[PDB]
Amino acid sequence: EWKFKISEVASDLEVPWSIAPLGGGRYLVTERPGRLVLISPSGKKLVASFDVANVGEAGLLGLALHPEFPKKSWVYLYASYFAEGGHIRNRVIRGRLDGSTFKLKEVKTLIDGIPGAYIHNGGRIRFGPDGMLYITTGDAADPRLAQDLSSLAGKILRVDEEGRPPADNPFPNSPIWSYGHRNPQGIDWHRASGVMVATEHGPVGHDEVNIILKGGNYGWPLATGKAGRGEFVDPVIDTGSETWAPSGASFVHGDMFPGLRGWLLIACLRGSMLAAVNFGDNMEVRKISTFFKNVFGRLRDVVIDDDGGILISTSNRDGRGSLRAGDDKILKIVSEQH
Ligand SMILES: O=C(O)c1cc(C(=O)O)c2c(n1)C(=O)C(=O)c1cc(C(=O)O)[nH]c1-2
Ligand SMILES: OC[C@H]1O[C@H](O[C@H]2O[C@H](CO)[C@@H](O)[C@H](O)[C@H]2O)[C@H](O)[C@@H](O)[C@@H]1O
Ligand SMILES: OC[C@H]1O[C@H](O[C@H]2O[C@H](CO)[C@@H](O)[C@H](O)[C@H]2O)[C@H](O)[C@@H](O)[C@@H]1O
Ligand SMILES: [Ca+2]
Repeated sequence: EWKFKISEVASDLEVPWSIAPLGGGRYLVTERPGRLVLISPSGKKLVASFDVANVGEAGLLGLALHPEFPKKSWVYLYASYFAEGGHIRNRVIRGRLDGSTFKLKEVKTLIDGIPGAYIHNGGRIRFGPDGMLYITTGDAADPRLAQDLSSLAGKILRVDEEGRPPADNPFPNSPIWSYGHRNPQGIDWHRASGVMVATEHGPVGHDEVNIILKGGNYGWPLATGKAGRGEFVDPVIDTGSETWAPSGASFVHGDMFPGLRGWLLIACLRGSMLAAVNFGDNMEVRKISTFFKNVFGRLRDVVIDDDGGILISTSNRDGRGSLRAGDDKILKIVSEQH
């Protein structure tokens, strides 16, 4: 049996989309309606507000700190907005966070006009081992765009700290890294092998975990789940007729849980659970375990804290689920002797 203690790190957030650990029990969090909050042991502080398209699954979403933070004080956000004609689109922005009087300054757009909708806006952003910013996007309710290399929809993007496609991107002067995605909301890198992983929502069933290769085509909408065809990279997990609704995902690392080292943690929305996936040598699926089924309701993000503790966000305030007192929250999971 797995043994642990869970505390509430913060509460009554509105759809806390993304958590970025600062160390010393401080955290930056986005709330989907358009705000970036600092969480401290002390209390809750509003860093920045944003006028976002706060409708359906759109709003203020991913959050990433520059790999050199706080020395290079750059903070990246992924945000929905109403474009010309009232259509929902998505952008990636960046500001300098003042390490004192925590305030955000010189916010500029890096990437504009990503397609968007009430559904399928992607949204997860994270720096990988190569120092590049990766960005997930959904098919914006328009599945064919996922196969279209002239479109930013249904992709995983990879750009530098400035939003530029690196010369070694797979496609000519293009931010695209991989394609054929429906609605990916989770990415991480295995801390030893550097293998990249991503989650995805499937059409009802067929939620996925994928190993992300440079220039890979993940099949949507020509294929869903394990299709067994040469032209599409298949998922390593395919939930079949079951629905997880996975978003955020992180590989476990650090001192806290040595026996979970290199397992993949996945927050599930409708699944209302934390999935844990054990990868063998050469990234074969050894085991999948399932935690907290229906105790907290909908879960959205999962990240490892500076000490190796597991941070989770709840998402019952999107009202696709029912509320617990003081939802939504950030929960921290530590080992028993802590
Ligand atoms: O089949 C389902 O029941 C189901 C549930 C959910 C959910 O729990 O919100 C999503 C999806 N599907 C889905 O396809 C999807 O792209 C999605 C995005 C989100 C989100 O909250 O950002 N939820 C869901
Ligand atoms: O994204 C690729 C292309 O998609 C559209 O074309 C497809 O859909 C049409 C129906 O709306 C058909 O007429 C067409 O034959 C399909 O290939 C779009 O019209 C194209 O411009 C895109 O390149
Ligand atoms: O045979 C159907 C599968 O084809 C591809 O997988 C093969 O090709 C890859 C590189 O060409 C190999 O790495 C892989 O191990 C082979 O199985 C495709 O990527 C799979 O999704 C298909 O199911
Ligand atoms: Ca797929």
